[PDB]
Amino acid sequence: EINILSFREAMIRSQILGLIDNYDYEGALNLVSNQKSFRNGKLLRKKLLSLTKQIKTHEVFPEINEKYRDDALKKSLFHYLLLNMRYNRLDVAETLIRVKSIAEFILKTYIEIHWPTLIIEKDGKPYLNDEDNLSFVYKYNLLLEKRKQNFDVSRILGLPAFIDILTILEPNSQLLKEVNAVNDINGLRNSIAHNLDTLNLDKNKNYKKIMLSVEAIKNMLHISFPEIEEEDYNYFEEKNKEFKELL
Amino acid sequence: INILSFREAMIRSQILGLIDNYDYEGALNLVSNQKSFRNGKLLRKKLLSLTKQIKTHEVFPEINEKYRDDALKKSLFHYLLLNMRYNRLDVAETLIRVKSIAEFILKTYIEIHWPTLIIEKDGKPYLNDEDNLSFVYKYNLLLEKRKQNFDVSRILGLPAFIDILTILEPNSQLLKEVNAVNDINGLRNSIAHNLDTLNLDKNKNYKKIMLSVEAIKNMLHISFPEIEEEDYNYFEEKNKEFKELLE
Repeated sequence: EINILSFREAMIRSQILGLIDNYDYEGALNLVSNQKSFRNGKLLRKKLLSLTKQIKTHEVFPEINEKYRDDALKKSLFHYLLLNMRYNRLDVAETLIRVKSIAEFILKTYIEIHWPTLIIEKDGKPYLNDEDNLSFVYKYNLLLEKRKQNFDVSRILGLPAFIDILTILEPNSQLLKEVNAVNDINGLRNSIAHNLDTLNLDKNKNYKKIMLSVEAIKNMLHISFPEIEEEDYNYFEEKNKEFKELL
Repeated sequence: INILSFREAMIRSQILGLIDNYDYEGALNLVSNQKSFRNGKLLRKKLLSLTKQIKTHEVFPEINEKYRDDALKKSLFHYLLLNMRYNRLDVAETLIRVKSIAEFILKTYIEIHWPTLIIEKDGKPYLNDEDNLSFVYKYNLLLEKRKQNFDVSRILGLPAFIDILTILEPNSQLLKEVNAVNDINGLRNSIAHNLDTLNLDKNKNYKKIMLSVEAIKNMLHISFPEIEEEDYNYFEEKNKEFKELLE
C-alpha cells in the first residue's frame, strides 16, 4: 500500500539524481511530472521547467540577470555556461560549433567597450565606423595586406578583423593569445557546421582541441569581465546542489 | 510480485516515456544501471550508438545502408536531427542550424550544374571570378542595384547561393522553397551572433521558424526524390524498434 509508493518515490529520487548529474533536466521533469505526493514536487517541477525553457530559448538565467547590469557580460557568461555544460556532457559537435561565435562576441564587445566609436552596429552587424581616423585605418590596411586582403570600409567585421583591430589597439592583450585555441578548431568547425561532416573525436587530437577552445572562452571572460564573481562560473553545479537539497 | 519484477516494470514505463520525447540519453541513463533488465544489453548498446551518432553527427547506420549518395545522406541526416530537436522545442538551436542545411543543399546543386562557378579553398566556397566573367558581370550588376559592392574575397553563403540561382536558373523550385530560409536570416543573426534571447511570440517568429524547417523538407524532396517517405520519420521507426525490445 504505502511500501510500494515509498519504493517508487525513493527510486525516482535516485533516478532524477543521475539525470541531473548529466544535465538532463527535461528528463528529470518527465520522471517527476505525474507524481502526486512527492516531497518538494511542485517546487522541483517549477525549477526544472524554468531551467529547461531558459536553455531552449537562450534566456539568461534569472540569478545572473538580477546580479549584473552589463548586457554583454550577461550574454557572454550565459553562453559560456551553456557551452561548458554541452562539453561536460560530450555534446561535442554542438560545442565545436558554438565556441567561435562566443569568442567573436567577446572580442567585439571588448573593443566596443574600450574604444567606443571605433565599431558601429548596423542592422545587427558590426562594421568599422566610417568616421574612423586615417591613423587607425592605415595600420589596419597594413595588417590586411599581410593577410592578402584589401581595405573595404563597408565589409562586415569578423573574427580576423577583431583580432587585427585588437592587435593595433592593444597588442599585449592576453585575449590575442587566448583566441589561438579558438582559431585552432576553425577548419574542423567549418567541416562540421558547413560541410555537414562527422566529428571524429579520436582523430587529429580533437578531444583536446575542443576542450582547450572551451577553456579559452573561460579565460577570455576572466580578462574581459573581471567583475564576474567566480561562483557564477559554476551555475550548473550550484543548481544541481540546490536540486539535491530538494530531493 | 517480486520486487525486481515491480522495478523492471516501472523502469520499462519510464523509459518508454523518455523515448517518446526523443530523450535517448536519459533512456540510456535509466537502463544502464539495471543488470537483469530483459534485453538490457541490446538496449544499452542501441541507445548508446544512437546517442553517440547524434552527438558527433555520424550518419545513422540505417541511412548509410539505404542510400548511396553522400550529399543525400548528409542532407537527410541533418534534416532528421533538425526536426528532432525542433520537435523537442529546441527552437533557438533549430533557428541556427536550418540555414547551414539549406546552404549545403544549394551548394551541392550548384557544384553539379555549374562545376566551375565555385572554387573551394580550404573547404570553403568562393566565387571563381576568373573562369566565369559573364556570370561575374551579371552578379556585379545585381549587387550594384542593391548598393552593395562585389567582393571576391567573401565566403559564399545563402544570399550568394540564392543570387547565383536567380541569375543562372530563375525558374528553380529550390529557389522558391529556400526563400522561407532566407526570411529568418536577420533573426538567426540576432540569436547566433549577437547572443540574443529568442522571443517566439514576437513578429510571428514561431511561424517563420516552422516554415524554414518545412522548407528543408521540401528542398530534400526536390533534390533527392528517391528518399522514401518513411525515412523522413526515422525516429518514429527507431522508437518502434526500441518498443519491441522493451516488450
